[PDB]
Parts: sequence; structure tokens; C-alpha cells
Amino acid sequence: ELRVGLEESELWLRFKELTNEMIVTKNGRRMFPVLKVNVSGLDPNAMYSFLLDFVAADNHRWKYVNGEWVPGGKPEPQAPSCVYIHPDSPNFGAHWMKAPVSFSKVKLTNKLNGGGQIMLNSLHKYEPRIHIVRVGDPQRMITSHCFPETQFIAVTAYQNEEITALKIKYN
Ligand SMILES: CCN(CC)c1cccc(O)c1
Repeated sequence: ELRVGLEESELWLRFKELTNEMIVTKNGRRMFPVLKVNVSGLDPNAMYSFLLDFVAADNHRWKYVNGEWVPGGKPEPQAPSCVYIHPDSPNFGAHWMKAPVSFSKVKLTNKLNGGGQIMLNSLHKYEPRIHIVRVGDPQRMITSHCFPETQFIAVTAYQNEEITALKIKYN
């Protein structure tokens, strides 16, 4: 049975309880924490690609007011459907299952300035989502897992001084 489990869920839940924030820049910023998953129940012999995209959680944007995140207005038009291909793709199930899969090089940005970066809208909440694509498959089978522990608000600068402090502490 295919199981994709979140690594360092306790680390994520510490950010989530403050409301997690990720910096977006012109040139793209790496995530902290990095999304990491363990995989079991792939066909070790088969080849797969691993994809990561970011699903918009709400039909409104967010604002940090009086040390509280609150609904902050109507959403902007959905960000372009950007997909990041794990650099180990394509690869054997055995490869994906032998060690955690880390999305350490993915970069979040607020400008379509190329370079395999993911465009997000400032002050919108996103949920990371991993896709396993079997290669050479005439049915193009894909599996999708969402990671609710890893939800964050995209920000051009940290709003919550506790998040700024956690990011320095655990990084
Ligand atoms: C947040 C909990 N804490 C100790 C369990 C921790 C700190 C850093 C990395 C990590 O995987 C965990």
C-alpha cells in the first residue's frame, strides 16, 4: 500500500501553530522548513517522477492585524499553475523509498522571472501538494498527497516576530 508520510511533522506543527509564513522575492527564496517525505509501497522496479505544486487554501487573502491573522480582502486572480519537478526525477521506486524525498532547492517568488521557481501571491495561504507520476505509463497514472501541516501564508516580509524568531532558532 502506497504511503507518503511527512518528515519532521513536529517541526512543521510548531510553525503551523503560529501560522506559518514563507518569504517570496523577485529572484525566489528557498523554503524553511524544507518539505521532506518518506515513501513506502511504490513498485521498487518502476520509474516515477515527483512533482510539487501549491494549492490555494481560501477564496480570500489574509492580513496580520493586532498580532492576529484575519481575512484581509478578496483574493487576487489564481497564481499560474506552476509545477516543480524534483531534480532526482525520473527514478526507481527503490530510489524514492530508500531515503526521505527533500524539496530543498524549490524557490518561491512573486515575479514570473523564470528559473523553475513557483509564483505565489503575497498574503494568500497555500497548501503544498506532492504528485507521483509513473513513467512509461499509457494511462499516465498520477497520485496526489496534500500536507495540511505545511500550510503557510506567502509574505514579502515576516509579519509575526515569533515566526521570524522560530526561523532563526530552528534554521
Ligand atoms: C520542533 C521539534 N523539535 C524537536 C522534536 C525539532 C527541531 C528541529 C528539527 C526537528 O525535526 C524537530
